[PDB]
Amino acid sequence: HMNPIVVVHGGGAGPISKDRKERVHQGMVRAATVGYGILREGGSAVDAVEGAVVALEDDPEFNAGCGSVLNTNGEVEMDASIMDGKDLSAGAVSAVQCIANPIKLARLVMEKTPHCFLTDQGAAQFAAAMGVPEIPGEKLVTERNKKRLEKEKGTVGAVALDCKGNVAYATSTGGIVNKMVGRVGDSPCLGAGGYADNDIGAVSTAGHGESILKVNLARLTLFHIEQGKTVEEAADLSLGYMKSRVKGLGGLIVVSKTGDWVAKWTSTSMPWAAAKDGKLHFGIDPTTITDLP
Amino acid sequence: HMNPIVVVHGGGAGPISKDRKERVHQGMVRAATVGYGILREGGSAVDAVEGAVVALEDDPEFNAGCGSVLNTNGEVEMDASIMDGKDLSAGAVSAVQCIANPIKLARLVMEKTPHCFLTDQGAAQFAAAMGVPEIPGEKLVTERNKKRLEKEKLGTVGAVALDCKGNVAYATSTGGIVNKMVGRVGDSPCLGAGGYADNDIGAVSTAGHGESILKVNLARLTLFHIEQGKTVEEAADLSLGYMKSRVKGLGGLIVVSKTGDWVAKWTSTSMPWAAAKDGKLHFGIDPDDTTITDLP
Ligand code: NA
Ligand code: NA
Ligand code: NA
Ligand code: NA
Repeated sequence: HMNPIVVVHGGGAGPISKDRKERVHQGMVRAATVGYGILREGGSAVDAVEGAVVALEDDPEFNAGCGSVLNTNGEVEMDASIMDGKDLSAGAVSAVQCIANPIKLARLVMEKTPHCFLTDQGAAQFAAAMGVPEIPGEKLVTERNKKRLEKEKGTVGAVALDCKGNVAYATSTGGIVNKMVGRVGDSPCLGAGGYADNDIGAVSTAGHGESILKVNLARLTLFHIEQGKTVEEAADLSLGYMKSRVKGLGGLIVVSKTGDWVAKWTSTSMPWAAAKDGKLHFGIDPTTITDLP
Repeated sequence: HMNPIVVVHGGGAGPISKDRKERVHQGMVRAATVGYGILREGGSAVDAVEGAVVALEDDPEFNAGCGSVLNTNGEVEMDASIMDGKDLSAGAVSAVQCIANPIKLARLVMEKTPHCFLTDQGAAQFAAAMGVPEIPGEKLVTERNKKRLEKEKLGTVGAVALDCKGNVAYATSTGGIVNKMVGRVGDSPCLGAGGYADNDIGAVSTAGHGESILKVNLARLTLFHIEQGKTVEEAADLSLGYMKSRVKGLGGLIVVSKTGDWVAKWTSTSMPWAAAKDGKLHFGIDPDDTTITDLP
């Protein structure tokens, strides 16, 4: 049976402060530890990517759940998706509010409806049927995010391969700062924000949402592998095309069916981390290979 | 410069009794002929697919705009998207209510905003801001679909086009499926799934079970194949082939390559479709019941 792997990513975004890397690092390391621990007891791929995306949602440092950017009204609106590479089962929520873990809600859509995607008010309806807690907007808005906005006036993801050779992906975000109300970016859109398939691999993406959607980056990446490119070569084709075709920047993380993995990005910085073989590989900048504490 | 062409379709579901067949064939002819009228008259492939689908939305016999299927909670929530192959420029909307024409809001999303996709409350407010009229919910509603939602206690409309300047586009629009959960979103607004447009390959607009079409990203898979060497019909067959086996989904698509070539195919029992090219109307519902007239 396969040796399991988890890869995580924060945003494929701008350059970070020298002091705050410390802080961002430990965010990647932590969510990846939650993912690799899960695989380390025969959790499934969906378990790992969800608990890993769960970690970063909870973390007010990352642009997802608590920590989400604000829309044009000072308000957090959230998208996410999760996908099962064996049978292509999937779940996604878009433009949801007053909840803590949009990724946990995306799994609930997937596991307990015959639908794959719920939006806005029907998505709240679904959450409360599932007895998901309402929290105050305040509890998701950093003092920080209000400043990022008023000047103008991040994504998190995970891929894993488990003990049985299943792949999966999770991606969650608060979107782009100042976005129109009800703007949906790539995150809850299969093939854009992520894709996962046992006959190929899994991908979660980050960066400019409209650009990712337009070139179908996640599924695109995996086409290149399907043609026998390396996971390195594949991700260099998709992001390079995204740049030359739509002037969009981003980054991505991928695991192929046989367990090869990479983080590549064309933006300034894509914070990432990976666990495989009791060893952890951490970076923010264009990499520590280190024991699993 | 190329010979312009539009292809239009309706839902990809089951058997259709002869009495409904006629108005459906009727409406598909208005759609093909409206879109073509724009292409003949110098217009863009984006303009032209916007054309074919507004006719399909305003026409009651098709699950998009007027005559959209009802969600579990007796309301209309509509999905639409539109793409320009020129630059891959796109606009989209999900869970829109109480407007006549979702595809127009979608194009307004491609042109008037920095985004490609708005939904529900957000999409309603942009529609206020662009001067989209706020039309009472019940006029979208129809007895056929009232009967149907009652009995439950499915349709999509689309077009692709090639223009006389070489450019390609698709538009897709839907009400979803019968007794869907509130705020359910299917394939029809998701680029790569409910449709894909790329001047360097061609354009495709899908029909059928939204959830499957999303799982396999049906429209972009037909294109990958057309890139690889496959003819439009082989690519149709194979992508359509894979949704059936891998995820046990049925549906359809229309496609039109950057070379002039077009096809319409389905794995559902039926799919109302018409193409217009070189001064003729093509149409059909069930496999090779092909009839061609001359289009004035
Ligand atoms: Na967070
Ligand atoms: Na990002
Ligand atoms: Na209609
Ligand atoms: Na349909």
